[PDB]
Amino acid sequence: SGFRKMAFPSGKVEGCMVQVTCGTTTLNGLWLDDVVYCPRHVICTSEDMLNPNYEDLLIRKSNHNFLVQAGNVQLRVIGHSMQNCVLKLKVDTANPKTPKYKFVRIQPGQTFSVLACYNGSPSGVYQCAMRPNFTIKGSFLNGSCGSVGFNIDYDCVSFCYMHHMELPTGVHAGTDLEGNFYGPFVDRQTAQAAGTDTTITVNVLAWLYAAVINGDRWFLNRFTTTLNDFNLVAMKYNYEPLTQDHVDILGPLSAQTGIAVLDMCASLKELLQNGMNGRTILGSALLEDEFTPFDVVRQCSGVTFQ
Amino acid sequence: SGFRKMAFPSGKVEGCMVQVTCGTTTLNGLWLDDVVYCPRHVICTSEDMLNPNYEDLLIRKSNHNFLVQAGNVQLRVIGHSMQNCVLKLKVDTANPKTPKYKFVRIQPGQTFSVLACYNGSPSGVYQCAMRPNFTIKGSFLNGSCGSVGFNIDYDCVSFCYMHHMELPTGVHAGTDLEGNFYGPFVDRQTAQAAGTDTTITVNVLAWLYAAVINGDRWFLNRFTTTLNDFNLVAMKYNYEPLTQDHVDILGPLSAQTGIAVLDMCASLKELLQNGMNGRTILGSALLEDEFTPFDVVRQCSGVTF
Ligand SMILES: CC(C)(C)c1ccc(N(C(=O)c2c[nH]cn2)[C@@H](C(=O)NC2CCCCC2)c2cccnc2)cc1
Ligand SMILES: CC(C)(C)c1ccc(N(C(=O)c2c[nH]cn2)[C@@H](C(=O)NC2CCCCC2)c2cccnc2)cc1
Ligand SMILES: [Cl-]
Ligand SMILES: [Cl-]
Ligand code: NA
Ligand code: NA
Repeated sequence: SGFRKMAFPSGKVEGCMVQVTCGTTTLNGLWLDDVVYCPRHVICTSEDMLNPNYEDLLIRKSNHNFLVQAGNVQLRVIGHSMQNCVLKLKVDTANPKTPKYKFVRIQPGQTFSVLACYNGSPSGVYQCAMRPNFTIKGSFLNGSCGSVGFNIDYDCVSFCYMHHMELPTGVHAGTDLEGNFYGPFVDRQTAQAAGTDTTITVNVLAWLYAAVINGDRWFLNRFTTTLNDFNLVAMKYNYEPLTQDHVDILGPLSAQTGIAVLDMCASLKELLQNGMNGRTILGSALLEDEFTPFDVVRQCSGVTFQ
Repeated sequence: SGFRKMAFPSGKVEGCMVQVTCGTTTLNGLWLDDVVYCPRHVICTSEDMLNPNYEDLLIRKSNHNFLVQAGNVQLRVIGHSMQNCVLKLKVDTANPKTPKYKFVRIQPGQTFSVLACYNGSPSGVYQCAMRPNFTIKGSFLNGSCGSVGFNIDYDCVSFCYMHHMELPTGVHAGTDLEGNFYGPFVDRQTAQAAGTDTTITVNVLAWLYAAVINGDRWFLNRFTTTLNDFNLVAMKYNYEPLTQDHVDILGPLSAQTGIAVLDMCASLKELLQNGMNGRTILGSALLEDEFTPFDVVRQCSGVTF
């Protein structure tokens, strides 16, 4: 029973966090095998954050201009290369704590755990979603760059996010571990801003299913809806379109609870129309959209509380 | 910037989780040096569950009745004893991953991180608070028993909770690591219920300070109050009393923001008496009470371990 924002256990990632210093700048790096991955903006100068040319900045660096510290041990940089917006520092020692891992680029709506770090040391762990506008609503202070996001389904760490910068509304932008930004953002000081965000409809539906699994049905109704009429209504509340792929993804939760996906859509339509009238759903007074269908099946019982 | 429900990094605790099996029952244990700690109810059968005599059940057990697994390695049990509601299994190997640690008993209102585990394998981490009614609003399925709650200070893990059981409303009851229950609960199948709960006032105030630090200010106002008048309001709305010690624990946030505690208390008084008027605070339509003042300072200052 119960339902929490639940992160993956962070130990496998903790053993990979290092500190990277270049000049007066320090941030975090990810040490896997004999490579340390970090944001290439570690080599941006303080005097020109507006139009750095990273090829020209990097060719001027020697290996010893990069200080990498793993706990109390200095790691010797023996080569470097840039891939998109990530710097890859080759070090002379492989991380003996490297977990089984892969790099994955995720789609908006997907969730992951974030291990927030400063100076190479972990501060805390929390759950995030890739928003439809390709930002994440993180909790990150100065020097958090190079903190990573990940999932650990079946003992393999899937790294999906590396933190690079903060945007003017206080949300966050970054890259996959190949250095390609999520969204249109760039790793320099610009006027760039997050676009209008929307609600991740398929996740709200997943969380309503979680509420039913955990024994709450008050928000259901006697109605159904077509998929197109649902999207016409939901989009008026700045909800993302629900696709047939999303409907398919919700199939297992629908089967477990006996509530057809389009009947749950009718419930959501009515909740958007009416509000909660002083009630809560899984402890919340708003509709939660940062649990995926996969997340709900991971956390909830396989037996509905009828 | 940003503000999230944040847990401590769990790696130091992951290295301590093992599986403990007694008869047909499996649950989790905590392996520190050469002792595994787990709920004593592991030795209960379903028949015993209604009226277990744990003294007699334990004497009937021997070391071989306990199967302890750390990953794939069996740990040989060489002794067994009970401390209150916790079973201690002496094993022949000291856990080489044992962190610096303490056993600490926490107070209602204090928060901690939970490493939820099944079959000795860590599954997830989340943050929660000890409620005033000594339950926790966890997320736990069958077999979660023996999962632990903790805080970290520098390099030292302070273990404060071991999970034992689920109450009928779906909240959770357990012990400190010396096996003393939090709250008026017993480890057997009987009529037991969570008492009426209250809201943790000092934590709501800490969260309002966090909101101000993060630029949410609409609820600030020109008024101040006294502790006595506010505590009459608190009682009316089923909030915990605010003590002078709470005001002193909040002192920093008051200075940093320019809102005296009793200034902020006037904000909270008006929110209780009038609601939010369709607005939110830090992305919530409810007043959040599971961040302590220390949680707010730590997250807004970036403390590491
Ligand atoms: C060089 C470049 C690309 C302009 C840059 C500069 C600073 C940082 N930020 C570092 O804190 C930081 C950088 N190096 C070590 N720390 C912070 C950041 O984004 N402020 C932005 C302020 C508006 C203009 C763009 C930069 C930061 C704060 C909180 C959370 N996340 C990051 C990130 C990128
Ligand atoms: C023996 C005793 C004390 C009565 C007991 C029995 C079962 C368990 N529960 C185990 O899942 C469990 C036990 N041993 C292995 N798993 C679960 C539990 O509390 N159901 C209670 C149902 C009402 C009567 C008391 C037990 C559980 C579920 C979800 C989260 N937390 C725990 C806990 C305690
Ligand atoms: Cl994805
Ligand atoms: Cl007894
Ligand atoms: Na010990
Ligand atoms: Na005021």
